[PDB]
Amino acid sequence: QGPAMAGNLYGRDGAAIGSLQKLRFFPLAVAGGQGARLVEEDGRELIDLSGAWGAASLGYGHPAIIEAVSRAAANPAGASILSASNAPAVALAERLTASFPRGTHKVWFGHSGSDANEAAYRAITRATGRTGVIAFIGAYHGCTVGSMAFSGHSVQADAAKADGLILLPYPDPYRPYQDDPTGDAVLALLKERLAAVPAGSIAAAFIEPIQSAGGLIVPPDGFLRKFADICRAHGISVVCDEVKVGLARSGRLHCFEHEGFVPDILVLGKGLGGGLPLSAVIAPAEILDCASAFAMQTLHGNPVCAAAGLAVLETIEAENLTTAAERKGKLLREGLARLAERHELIGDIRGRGLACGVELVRNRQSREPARAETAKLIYRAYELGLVLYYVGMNGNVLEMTPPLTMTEDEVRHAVNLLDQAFTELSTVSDTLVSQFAGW
Amino acid sequence: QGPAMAGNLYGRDGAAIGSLQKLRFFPLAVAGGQGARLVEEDGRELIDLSGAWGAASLGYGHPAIIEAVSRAAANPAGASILSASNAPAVALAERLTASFPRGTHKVWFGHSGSDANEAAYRAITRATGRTGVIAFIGAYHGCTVGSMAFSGHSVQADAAKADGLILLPYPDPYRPYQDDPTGDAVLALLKERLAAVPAGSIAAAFIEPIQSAGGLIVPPDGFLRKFADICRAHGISVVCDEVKVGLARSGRLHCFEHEGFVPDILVLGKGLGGGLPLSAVIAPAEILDCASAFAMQTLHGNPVCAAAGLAVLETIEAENLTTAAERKGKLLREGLARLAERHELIGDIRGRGLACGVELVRNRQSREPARAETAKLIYRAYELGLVLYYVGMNGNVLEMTPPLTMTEDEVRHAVNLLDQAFTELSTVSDTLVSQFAGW
Ligand SMILES: */C(=N\[C@@H]1CCCCNC1=O)c1c(COP(=O)(O)O)cnc(C)c1O
Ligand SMILES: */C(=N\[C@@H]1CCCCNC1=O)c1c(COP(=O)(O)O)cnc(C)c1O
Repeated sequence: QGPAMAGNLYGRDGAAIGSLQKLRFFPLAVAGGQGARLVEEDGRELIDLSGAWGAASLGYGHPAIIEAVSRAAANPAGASILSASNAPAVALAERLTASFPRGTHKVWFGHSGSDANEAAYRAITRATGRTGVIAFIGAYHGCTVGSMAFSGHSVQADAAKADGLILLPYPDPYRPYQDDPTGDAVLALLKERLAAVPAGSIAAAFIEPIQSAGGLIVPPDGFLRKFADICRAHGISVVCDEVKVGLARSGRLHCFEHEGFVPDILVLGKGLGGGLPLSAVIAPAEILDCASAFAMQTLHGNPVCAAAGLAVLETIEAENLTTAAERKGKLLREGLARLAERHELIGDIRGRGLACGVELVRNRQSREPARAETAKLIYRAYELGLVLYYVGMNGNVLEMTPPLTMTEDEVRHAVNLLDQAFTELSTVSDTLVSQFAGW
Repeated sequence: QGPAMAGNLYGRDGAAIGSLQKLRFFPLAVAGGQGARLVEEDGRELIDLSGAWGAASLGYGHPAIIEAVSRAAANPAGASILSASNAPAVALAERLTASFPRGTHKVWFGHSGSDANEAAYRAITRATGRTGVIAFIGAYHGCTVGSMAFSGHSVQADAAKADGLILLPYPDPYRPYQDDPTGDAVLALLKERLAAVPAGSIAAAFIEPIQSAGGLIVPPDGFLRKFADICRAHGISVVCDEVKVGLARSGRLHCFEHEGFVPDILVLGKGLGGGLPLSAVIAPAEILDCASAFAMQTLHGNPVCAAAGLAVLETIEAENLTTAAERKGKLLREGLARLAERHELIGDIRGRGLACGVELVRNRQSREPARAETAKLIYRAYELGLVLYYVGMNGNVLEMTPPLTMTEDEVRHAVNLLDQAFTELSTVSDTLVSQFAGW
């Protein structure tokens, strides 16, 4: 790399910021954003089908986010919820509880999905005395020591795991455990694992209602309701992690609304803040009131980020974004089915609303994953003006989680750009794509 | 509590937000802020001597924070540093490295002091193979599982601790370990503890250059330089946690500038974001480049919070805030010495710049701590229109960490309000103050 490429924004990023937190697939180097488009240092525009991993729920520069953040910065109700009550945080907590099936639940605020899942686990173990926990292989609950302890994805494979962690296979309709498409075999497994440990010893069960980093996997019909029944028969708290697929994105406000059960605890994050760091736990009062000064960080519940979160909730109502996500997700999956009529690499199209996955395979009969082709496809897409990433334990699932405010015209254009990327993925050399580590 | 007090902002906070993250001393209930003043729901103004635990470095509604946050919200360079480079984060990383003694160091971004200390520990252990760590009793490095593992304060007393943690007494001039005012006894202790464990087994040593939650303790002259010499003789990385006392507050830009040594790693947070969630690690490249996709959260390096951090650094230069903090801290400690000529409860006045502590005792000869009187004093202060909190393992140290932009006139008025609070602390009943748990 010569001095011009070293001196550009991507080169500067390599010299100034450590690799420790990087997850890079192509040399995306951003200086601005407007609507559903990113703008690079050189001025090139790109359509963002990733929506910053679902964080950009209202896109970039939405008037309701500008209004809220500018107003709170000019007259901030202090900087915290720890040693003061503040008006924006309390208003946000009452709006979140009103959205969840009155009187029984309170809120905890954090910065991230990692800190929220960690606080939910510590609180249950403090309040019940129980130390064990159930979660899934492929599950992504965070990237801190406390949240990696009950995760199951490759990012957390070398982390220290909780005492009494029971890790189960997540039932995948495309690759079913024990060749049982229903998931009943995973339920029977859970019952056997509970019998090998002392009774009443499990505090909690963490579940994603659609596994995202694990592969954009929607579980079989009725599995999650049956799983939640088992847990309730053993006195185990059911924690629904909606950090990625929550808050209108599924075509219902809360993803569990598709699944015929109500969890004990709901965890929120990513698009809750609209581009600012904001997470929440909605839990029984007895769980969140078992201690004080116990799980706290100084800027938790700051009024700037709370104002952004109130703007996201208000805009979901005012712009009818739950219905929009349902309608636009149908249009996107219809487009992708037309591409599958010519591109044999597409093996499966799945998801809910504007949480969509397309699984790439070397052959439709064998279902053998196509990792190398997936990495080149998204590189070619980036060259053509479209940003998307891949997920899954085999690296072969394209993920689409656009801003909820993406237009229909933008959805159609993105499908057309993807068609070209499928046709021309082999134009990206082996040597170029190997400069990006991915996951 | 009747329905009017239940329906006010503090009552609403009790019904909607769990106690789990609360650290409350009096019923402070904020709806706005301007300069160094908070405004409650009812419209009452208070002068904020806590500066939101040091987070409000530029006070409330500072024009440079309004400009930066409003500009970035209207044209945001995406939402993250993980899967994209972005211009505000890279500019902030280059400004932070330029401030630290060229070529050798890079940056990691987080949301909090907790996540920054955790990432520094994981990175060293990954890059060196070493698992052991040195820290201090009373040390506060965070409130997450990964950061509590090498903390020493009462908040973290029941947390799981790292394998190979060596916890040492922090040398306090007012209460010296082994009756040695120099701290040489703590240095000799460290040498013995290193001899009982395998050679080259310690990864890191974490130190606060002024212990804040531990009691606003400035260590004896030359201790920290000698400690850093020992660590370097054993190949141990020296991590200086300046989350609380960093970035101009001590009267030097970096607190270690008072102490005659340069650390290997510098950790920053709190006032770095000016009221938004922002932390940083400045570390050798080989430490931060040992892995990718390793310590990452989705909103890390978001452009709104990075723009706020660039505004804090720029304002420290433009308003000459390092010199201001030195000058105003002298004025504050001179005022407090005048109060000690009439209020026998004051046993010691200490600190650097605008990081000040006043230790309250039942008798000046015995030095017996005065916990109950300290809790009533800050309650009375709150009634009179002044916000401050207490710290220390014995609950008897008043902490003052005001906005760097507090005026001299505001400092004098705050001293006058404190004089009245000392005179009238006994007017706060036992039953009233016991409704607030504190720490
Ligand atoms: C977020 N999951 C990952 C995060 C890192 C980037 C790769 N893409 C993903 O979608 C997440 C979290 C953790 O939230 P945090 O990153 O803000 O700490 C927790 N739970 C779920 C389900 C997800 O997706
Ligand atoms: C911050 N310390 C505590 C934080 C909780 C409120 C009580 N007052 C204090 O000053 C801190 C941290 C942790 O940063 P975080 O709260 O943003 O996670 C880490 N290191 C130091 C030295 C301090 O003070």
